Amino acid sequence: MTMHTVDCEGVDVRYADHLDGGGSDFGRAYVPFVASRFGKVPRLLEWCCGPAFIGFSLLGADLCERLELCDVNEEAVNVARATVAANGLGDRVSVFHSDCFDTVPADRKWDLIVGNPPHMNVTTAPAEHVEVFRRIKPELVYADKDWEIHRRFYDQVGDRLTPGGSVLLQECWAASDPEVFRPMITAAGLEIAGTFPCEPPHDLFYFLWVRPAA
Ligand SMILES: Nc1ncnc2c1ncn2[C@@H]1O[C@H](CSCC[C@H](N)C(=O)O)[C@@H](O)[C@H]1O
Repeated sequence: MTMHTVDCEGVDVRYADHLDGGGSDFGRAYVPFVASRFGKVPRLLEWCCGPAFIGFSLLGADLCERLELCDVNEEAVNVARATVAANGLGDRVSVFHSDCFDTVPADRKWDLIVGNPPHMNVTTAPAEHVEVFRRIKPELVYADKDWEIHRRFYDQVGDRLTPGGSVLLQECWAASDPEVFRPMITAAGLEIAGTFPCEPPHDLFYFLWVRPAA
């Protein structure tokens, strides 16, 4: 109910706790990594954006010319727009309410697609895991039962990438590893170009660099 702000690379990002997925903490890993391995990209998209701590920080550090944001939760889309307006970022940001890419403008393609998705397949996750989040966080924040959100995403993302565009997801060692996603990446016509464990103090997390296969 109450709106807070947290500075994400100069952007005052508006959020509510129950929409917070950790992007203002371990999502901070994104700026140094993207700045070393990609430099500034013209068109960046943050999937599963929520309040877009990650996106706004990439924008705020001048790692993208345009930043676009999309999430399935309409409350997330609206809090994200609020942040656009309160930071005067209207000319450089677009927010889309969509389940993965189902209702994202059909023309839209990106050079880099980042994202802090629901991290855990609650079907197979350890009991101790699921219970820690069932009592703390809305199910939309953490739960990808049978990895189905991931599967729709990877199946759709091929046609959403500009020539030479890549995907760079931030995942959780506790709930997955690269091999878990390899079959759905290969099926979709993509490949794992790299796995980069995040450095301390976010080494619970790793980046997955995916891109269309040869
Ligand atoms: N099918 C789907 N399509 C788009 N977004 C989805 C989705 N399923 C879940 N999400 C969103 O994905 C986010 C994962 S939690 C991550 C929140 C935010 N990016 C942060 O770093 O804090 C949630 O906001 C959830 O609403």
